[PDB]
Amino acid sequence: FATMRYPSDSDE
Repeated sequence: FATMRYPSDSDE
């Protein structure tokens, strides 16, 4: 399943 991390899982 895709993460809902901060800012995004693989942006910064």
